[PDB]
Amino acid sequence: MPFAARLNTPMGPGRTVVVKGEVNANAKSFNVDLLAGKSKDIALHLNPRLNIKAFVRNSFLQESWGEEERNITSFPFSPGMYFEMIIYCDVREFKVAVNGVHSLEYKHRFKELSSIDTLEINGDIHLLEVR
Repeated sequence: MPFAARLNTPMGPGRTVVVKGEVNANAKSFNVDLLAGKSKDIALHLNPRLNIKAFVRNSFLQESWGEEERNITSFPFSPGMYFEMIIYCDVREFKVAVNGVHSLEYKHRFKELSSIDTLEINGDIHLLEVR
């Protein structure tokens, strides 16, 4: 990696993106982005930060970053360990779970969900599976 691939089916109410992998032993950060490849908009930007232990997420829309959402109930990533991330897309929001526990919801900023057709993953991670 960096991993950058086409979603074989674009996002919509009820669509899923599953990330399985291993956060590096000496990791500091990694990113999984849900892109609208046509305008280069990042509708969903999940950025777990191992060093400060914060799950950051934002949207990069019209060449400009929005307001940041950090609110978590627990930090589900730990260096040297395997994680599974399920990203579920609902009508009004994304729902993200990590390792069988609910992590966060994220209201849709990029409203035209069918235009989200790209997945990008980079950072201090070892990618096992994208589904």
